[PDB]
Amino acid sequence: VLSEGEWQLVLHVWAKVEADVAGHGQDIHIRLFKSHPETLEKHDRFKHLKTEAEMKASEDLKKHGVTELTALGAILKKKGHHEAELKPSAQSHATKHKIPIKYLEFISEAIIHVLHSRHPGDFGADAQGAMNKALELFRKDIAAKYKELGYQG
Ligand code: HEM
Repeated sequence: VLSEGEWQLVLHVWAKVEADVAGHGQDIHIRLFKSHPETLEKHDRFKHLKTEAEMKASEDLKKHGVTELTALGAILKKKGHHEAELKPSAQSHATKHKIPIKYLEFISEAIIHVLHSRHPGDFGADAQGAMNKALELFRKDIAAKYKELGYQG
């Protein structure tokens, strides 16, 4: 469980993300695919994008990042009371996309990296620790749902 002050730090920097969801999402994916190229293989269409400029030019990939970050933002804003918001993504990622927990760690690391690169003044040690706690909680609850649905990845 996060403190009220930790949630405020999470939501303060998430308001900064919302000034450019699309660009944050692009940077997160580029970082994710570069640091962990195996994650690109889960995207049938995007895995054929060969350079960083091709990635930024893909409207499909840009729209996908907004879709992902909008769902994450809606989970974060429930400050842990997020079962109704989290369950549908747990379902699709367990039964259709098959995204292992390790890959959710990889993208959490990319989120942390991008937030620090774009928002250092709003992402000091305390802020980073709170965002890390919130993404850990997301992954913990995603993992429990994965199991309930029979997905051990
Ligand atoms: C913060 C973590 C993530 C969130 C919040 C998130 C959320 C979403 C949402 C809302 C969708 C669209 C609806 C759905 O199909 O469920 C989606 C689709 C998808 N996600 Fe995720 N996702 C995350 C991480 C990942 C990761 C790490 C991968 C792969 C490495 C991945 C692969 C996909 C794929 C393949 C789709 C289907 C896209 C399509 O065919 O258009 N997701 N995700």
